[PDB]
Amino acid sequence: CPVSSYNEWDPLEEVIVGRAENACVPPFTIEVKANTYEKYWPFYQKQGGHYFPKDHLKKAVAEIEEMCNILKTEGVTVRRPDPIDWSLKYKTPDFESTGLYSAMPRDILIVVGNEIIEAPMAWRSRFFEYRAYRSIIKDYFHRGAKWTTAPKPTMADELYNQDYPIHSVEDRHKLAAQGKFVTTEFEPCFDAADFIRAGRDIFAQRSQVTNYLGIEWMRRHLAPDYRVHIISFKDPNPMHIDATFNIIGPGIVLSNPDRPCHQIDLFKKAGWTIITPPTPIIPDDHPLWMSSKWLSMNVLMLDEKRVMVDANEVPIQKMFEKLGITTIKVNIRNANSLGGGFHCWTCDVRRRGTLQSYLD
Amino acid sequence: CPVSSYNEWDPLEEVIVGRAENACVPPFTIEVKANTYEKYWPFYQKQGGHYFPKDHLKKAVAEIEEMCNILKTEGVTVRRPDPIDWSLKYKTPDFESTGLYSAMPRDILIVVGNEIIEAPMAWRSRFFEYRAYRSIIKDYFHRGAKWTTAPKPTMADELYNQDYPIHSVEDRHKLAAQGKFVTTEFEPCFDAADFIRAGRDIFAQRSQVTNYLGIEWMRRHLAPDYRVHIISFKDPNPMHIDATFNIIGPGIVLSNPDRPCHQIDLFKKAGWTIITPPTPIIPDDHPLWMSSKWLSMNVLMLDEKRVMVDANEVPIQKMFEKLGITTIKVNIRNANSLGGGFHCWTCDVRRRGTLQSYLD
Repeated sequence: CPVSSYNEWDPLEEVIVGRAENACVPPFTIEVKANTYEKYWPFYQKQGGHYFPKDHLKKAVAEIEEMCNILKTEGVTVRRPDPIDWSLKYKTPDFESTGLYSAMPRDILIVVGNEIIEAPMAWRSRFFEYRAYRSIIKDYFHRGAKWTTAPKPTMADELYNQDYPIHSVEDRHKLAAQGKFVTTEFEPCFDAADFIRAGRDIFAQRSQVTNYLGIEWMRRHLAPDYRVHIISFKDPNPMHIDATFNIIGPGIVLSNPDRPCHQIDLFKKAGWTIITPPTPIIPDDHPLWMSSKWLSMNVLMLDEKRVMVDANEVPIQKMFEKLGITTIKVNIRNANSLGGGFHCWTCDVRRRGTLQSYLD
Repeated sequence: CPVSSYNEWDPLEEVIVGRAENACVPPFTIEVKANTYEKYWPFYQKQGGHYFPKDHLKKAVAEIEEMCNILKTEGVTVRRPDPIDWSLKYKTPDFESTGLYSAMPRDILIVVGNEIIEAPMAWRSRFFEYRAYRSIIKDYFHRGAKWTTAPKPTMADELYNQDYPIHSVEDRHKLAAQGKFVTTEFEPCFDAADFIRAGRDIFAQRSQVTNYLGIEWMRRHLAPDYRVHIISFKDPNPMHIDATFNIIGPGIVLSNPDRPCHQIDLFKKAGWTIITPPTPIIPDDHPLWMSSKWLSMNVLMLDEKRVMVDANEVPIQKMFEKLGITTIKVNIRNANSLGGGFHCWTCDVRRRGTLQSYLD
C-alpha cells in the first residue's frame, strides 16, 4: 500500500508538501479572531478576502521549492496539492465565505496506518480545502489505501460562540482554562493537527478548532486498534498541537516550555524522555499571521536520527546535535508567516515501520 | 445502541420517514435527464428551480402523516428530518445549484450494523441533502452509534458525460448494457438506495448515480465483516435497486419481471426463493416525476410476516397474503410521484436481530 504511517519518526518514504500559491487572508470572523494574536487583528479586518502579500508569497514559494529539492535528495517522494485560486467566494446553505490556502497538509490530513483521513475543519474559510488534495488521495485510493472523510460540519452559527469575550490572548488563555472555546459542541469539528501519533496511542487536545465531539468521533472511529487520549496544556496554542508537544521518537517528546502539559506525569511514569527546547530566535519584527515563534520546534523527523530543522534557529539545532541527531537545515522564514513549520507544511504518507506501543 | 439493523426484514423498532415539504424541481442538468422518463423532460425544463406543485405536495404530506400514524400503531418509533427550504441556491467552487428534498431517507442513509453511513450522492441538487438529517444522526451518535460520511464528490463537470447520447429511455438501456453511464469514474459517487442488505452480504448495482469507485469505496470500508457483491439487470432502473430486486426475508427476494437479474443463478444455487410480483395497476395518467410504476414492489417489511404495501395495488397484496404475509395497506399515491414507495420514504434504524449469512 502506498499509504502506511503509524508515527512521527519512522523512515520517511513519501510526503505531501503544501503550496503557498493564491493564499487568501480569511474574512475576520469570530473563529479567526480566536485563533490569532491581537497584533494582527487589524490586518485581518482590512485585508480579509484578499491575497496575502504577493511579494511575501513569492519568497515562501521559493523556500518551499528548495525544501522539496532537499526532501528528494534525502530519498523522499514528494507530492503537492493542485494549484487553486482560494479567492473564490462560495456559499453553502449556512454561510458564505472565501477560502484560505493549501499550505498546511497537516491541518487537514492525517494518516493512521493504511488510512488517510480528511479532517472536517472548523473554519468557514477552510470548508473546501480538501479540493486541493483529492487528486492525490484518489490516486492512493486506486492503489489500495483506505480513505475516510470525517463528517463535514454545517458550520452554522450554532457551532460558534459569536460573543466569545476575547479582547486579547490573555483572555483566551483564561477562557481556555475555564473550558470555554469559540467552538461549541453543536456538531463535531476538528483539525487533524490537534492529533499527534505514537503507534497505538494518539494524543489530541480540545482546542479552539477541535471540540470533544470531534475527538470522540476519532476515538470511536479508530477503536479498538488505536487509543486516543486527551491531553491539555497551560496557555495552550489556540489550534494545533505540533508546536507544543511534538513527539520525535519512541518515547521522546519536545515540550514547549511556555505550554506545560497537565498530564506530564503520565509520560514520566511510562519512562518517556521529555525535552524542553531552547527559546526561538526569530525576530519579533517578522510577521507570523498565524501561530507563534514556537514554530522552531515544529520539526519534521526523516527518521529517528535525522531531523529537518530551521536554518536560522541555531540553538535548537545544537540541542539535536548534542543528542546525536543529524540536522538538515532549511530556511523557511517567509513560509513560517503563513502559520507553519516543517511538520505543518507536510503530511507523511509512508514511513517504513510497524504498529507498536510506546506507552507500554 | 439505538442503531442496529443488519437486513431488510427483522422486527422494525425505529425508522426515519421523509418529508415532502418544500421539495423543489431540480434544474434540468444531464444527470437529471439520464434518470427520468422523456415524458417529463419538458416539465424539468420549465419548472426547474421551482417547488413541485403545491397542491400535489399537500396531498403527499397528508399521506405520509397517516403512514407515520400507522407505523406508531405497529410499534415503530418514527423520526423525521428537519424542515428545510430546498429552494436556496448554493454554490461550491465547482458548481451552483438549488436543492431537491428530504423525501427519500433511503437514497442518502444506510445502516449497516451499528453504523449509519451518509452516501455522497451524485446529483448536484442533492449535494446538501444531508443537512436535513444531522439533528437525528448527532442524536444517535451521542447515544453510541458509529457515524460515517462517505467522501463527498466535487461533482465537477468531469464526473459527468455532458454529452450522454440519450434521446429516450431505450437509448439509456442500450448505453447501460454497454457499460456507459452519465457518471464517469472521475471520483466516487453513490446513492445508498443502490445497495440492499442481507446480513453479511450486501448487493449493489452500478447505475447512473453509483459508479464502480463508489461501490469499491463501500466494499473497502465494510470489509472483512461484510461482503459487497455487484449485480446487474436487464433494462436496469437508472438509479436505485429497491424497485428491481427487493429482498424481503431470509432467502426471499422480489424480482421485477421487466428487469431480470443477470446473476439470478447465484441466488438459485443458494436456494433462495425468487418471487416475481404481479404487474402494477397504477394509472398511466398519474405523474411519477421520478421512478416508475414498479413502486408497487418497493415495499417495507415490518417483520418477516408483516409488509407495508400500497392500498391501491390489490394484486400484489393478494400475492403476499397467499404467502401468509399480513398486508398493512397504506395509500401513498401522491407521495409516489416524488419517486418513492415505502422502502424509499424510510430508513430503518433499528431492527431486532443478529448479523447472519443467508447466502451460506
